[PDB]
Amino acid sequence: TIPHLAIDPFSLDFFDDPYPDQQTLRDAGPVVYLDKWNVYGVARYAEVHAVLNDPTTFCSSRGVGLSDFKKEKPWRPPSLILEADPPAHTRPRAVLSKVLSPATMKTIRDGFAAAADAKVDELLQRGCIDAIADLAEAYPLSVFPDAMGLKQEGREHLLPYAGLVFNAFGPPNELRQTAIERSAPHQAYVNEQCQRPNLAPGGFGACIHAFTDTGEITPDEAPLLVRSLLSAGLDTTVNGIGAAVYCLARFPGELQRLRSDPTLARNAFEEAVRFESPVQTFFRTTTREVELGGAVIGEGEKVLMFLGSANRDPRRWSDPDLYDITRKTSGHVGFGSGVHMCVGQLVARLEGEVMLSALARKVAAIDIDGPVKRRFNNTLRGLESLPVKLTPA
Ligand code: HEM
Ligand SMILES: COc1ccc(C(N)=O)cc1
Ligand SMILES: COc1ccc(C(N)=O)cc1
Ligand SMILES: COc1ccc(C(N)=O)cc1
Ligand SMILES: [Cl-]
Repeated sequence: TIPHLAIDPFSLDFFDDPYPDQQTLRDAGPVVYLDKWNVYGVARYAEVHAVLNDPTTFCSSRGVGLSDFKKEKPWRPPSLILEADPPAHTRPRAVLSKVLSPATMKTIRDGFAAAADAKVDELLQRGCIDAIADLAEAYPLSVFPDAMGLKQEGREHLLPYAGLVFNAFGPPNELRQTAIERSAPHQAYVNEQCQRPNLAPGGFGACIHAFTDTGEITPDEAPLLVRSLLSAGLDTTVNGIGAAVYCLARFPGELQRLRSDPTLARNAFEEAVRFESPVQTFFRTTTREVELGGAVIGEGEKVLMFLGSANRDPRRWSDPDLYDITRKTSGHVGFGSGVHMCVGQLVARLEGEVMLSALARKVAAIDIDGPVKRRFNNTLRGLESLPVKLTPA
């Protein structure tokens, strides 16, 4: 039998303090039912991990938002990659995997690192900064659109476009309906930038389009794949980096360990992703009767996965509520898991690593001094403002 809960995981109150409610989602049972949205959810590591890794039973092509694409109209033309199942998922996934490969990362690494080092130097001259606007936002804006091959004009649409995209996975609450209603200028900007002539040579965009020349993808598929990176590639990392800086500020001891060993940079970042989980929730839809958490769920049912909760499940993590930069982070579901596991994870880890490496080397202390402000999103967790004083090494 399946416990009914009145928790609204897409409400402002939940966003503002999700942890007691997430403990309840986990502790009530391995499978729950949410009265407010009439859907099943699993919040424990074991179930979330199991669902991610059985795409046959828990498919994505019926949407990874609440909306069931088999019965409803998608808010936009579906992603070729995020919202598709094997075998169809395979080819577009292969393309983005090549474009965002370890080898590609070697070619851009030095530029990313110098940008990060320069960015921290610049902030140190001011002292009083906003770790969101001046760092978590500024840094990825300075490297990712260039690495994409994007024109300078119209970049201000990138953040709110991703905000839109992630709200749209949500239920039809105010956050979602207001996003979609204000969407047209963002979409129109994005659609211009997805076209072959507008993407600089040597960038992610052009590289994607090159796959049309070999017959690997069509001229129609090409722009939709660029759309994927512009949908998913920025706001996530912004929140990842913001999360890392927030953790180092709240856990001063962990910052000092990072200064003592800056090679901990990449793992400090991974641990921030586990701890805050910029992407909080995704859905799947059952393709058959299936037993999950000891309950039988019927075919065609949406299932809500609490990734951020799974990453804090005491059944899997010791002292889950502590930021520990030497934790074995392997296994966390912040980037998902299985066939859909984040295809841009190397890009994100590169941005986060080089940026925490710069902080590790150049900063002695990070102190919160001012009102902290949260940004609300149906899917993304992160801060709108984080005033900090940086003290130079
Ligand atoms: C901290 C940063 C990031 C986080 C937390 C994150 C999170 C995730 C998660 C949880 C998934 C799984 C989706 C699912 O299972 O349905 C995913 C997939 C994906 N991510 Fe990321 N991501 C990040 C950075 C990036 C970057 C930098 C890019 C592109 C440059 C990117 C592009 C994608 C794409 C295209 C997919 C779809 C993969 C597929 O369906 O095969 N993400 N991401
Ligand atoms: C699958 O193709 C489409 C195309 C457009 C839309 C839309 N604009 O909502 C939804 C689905
Ligand atoms: C246009 O296609 C896509 C693909 C992936 C994503 C994402 N992970 O948010 C968003 C949009
Ligand atoms: C997470 O979603 C968003 C939305 C808008 C902005 C912004 N306007 O800077 C930043 C992030
Ligand atoms: Cl769009």
